[PDB]
Amino acid sequence: ADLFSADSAYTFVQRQVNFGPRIPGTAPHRACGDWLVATLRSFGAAVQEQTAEIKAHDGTMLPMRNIIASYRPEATGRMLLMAHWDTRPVCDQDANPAMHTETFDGADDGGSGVGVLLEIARYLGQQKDLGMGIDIVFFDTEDYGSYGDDESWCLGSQYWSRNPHVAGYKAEAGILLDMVGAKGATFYWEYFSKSYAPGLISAVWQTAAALGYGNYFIQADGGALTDDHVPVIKNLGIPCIDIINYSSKNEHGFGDHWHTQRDNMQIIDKNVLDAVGETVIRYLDEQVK
Ligand SMILES: [Zn+2]
Repeated sequence: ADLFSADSAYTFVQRQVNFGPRIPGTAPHRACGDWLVATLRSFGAAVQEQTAEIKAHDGTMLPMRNIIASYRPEATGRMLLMAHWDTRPVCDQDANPAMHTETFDGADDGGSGVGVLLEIARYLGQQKDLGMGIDIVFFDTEDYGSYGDDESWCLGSQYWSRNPHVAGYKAEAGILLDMVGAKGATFYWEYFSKSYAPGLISAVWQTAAALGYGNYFIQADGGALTDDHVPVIKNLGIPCIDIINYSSKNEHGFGDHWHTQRDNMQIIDKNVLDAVGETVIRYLDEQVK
């Protein structure tokens, strides 16, 4: 475990939570994005913002704000990293049905992904020369949908996959982190990831294995999850995988903190942040020399 600092990654999750819920349209969301952008620029990334007015399933007009951060943007060969940074406006799945109208921190559901990819970004800023381009993409408005309407989620990755920030954008492989910080998390093979990126899924999970993270990266089928990686595979043709906390043996599949007031800084395990983080950076190290 040489290249990735989980303490830094953990602090990055605390800092996002500090603004308050990153609910599209609200002030914290505005502030967090500025700080996201500033922070990425401070790590040497060329940071581009893609904003659009998008209407949600229930007619709310959201100020979508996708954040694209680039290293070596001239390079034709590119590695893609993804995470959603918005917070769902409600803990719809709280054990107490009175909480269903109220907000939660989303430290894992949103925070964790940005936090790891923030700490990767910093590591990138200290690389004298790089052989591939790297795009880190923070999608917005992934968690605003409703449950009976599967294409009301991932609106940010929808918009971006149909209208990338570069004409003919392409990347060799995509990695999406979603809820990678909860204590005791289980990362199984997401079906679409396994289907469209078999070499990618194996290469990552074998890296984890070699690094001794097989208590976290389980080499076995998980779920068929609609996530930000799916639109990217359909519309951009990029083979993507989703490192996401899901188990077929959970009450909700996701961990019990999901869309729950318990999704907060108290649920985050630095060791789980380290496993995902140190795996992805290591896989990224050999793939860009
Ligand atoms: Zn969510």
